[PDB]
Amino acid sequence: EDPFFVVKGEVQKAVNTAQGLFQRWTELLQGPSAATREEIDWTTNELRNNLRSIEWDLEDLDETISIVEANPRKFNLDATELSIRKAFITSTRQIVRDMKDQMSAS
Repeated sequence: EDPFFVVKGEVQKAVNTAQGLFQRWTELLQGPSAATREEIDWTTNELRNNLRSIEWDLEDLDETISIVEANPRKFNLDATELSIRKAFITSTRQIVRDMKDQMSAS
């Protein structure tokens, strides 16, 4: 019943959908022979919505950990577990970054 895992679940699902939108976005980069202007607009829009949503959730998770980080045991949470949680944020942010970087590079 730890809120962390609920948000983590939501973030992972969002990431999964972003993977699909990214793949499609990539295909649309082929030009007018494989994409209409509306397809690129909506596809870009939804992809961006998902990435933004992911970053805000991660932001929330970071801020939460920042609080407990000082006194782990007080909340019945081990420092190792906190390390692992921070790692999920890092790994997720990397996936997001790579997608945003390529979109910016295109």
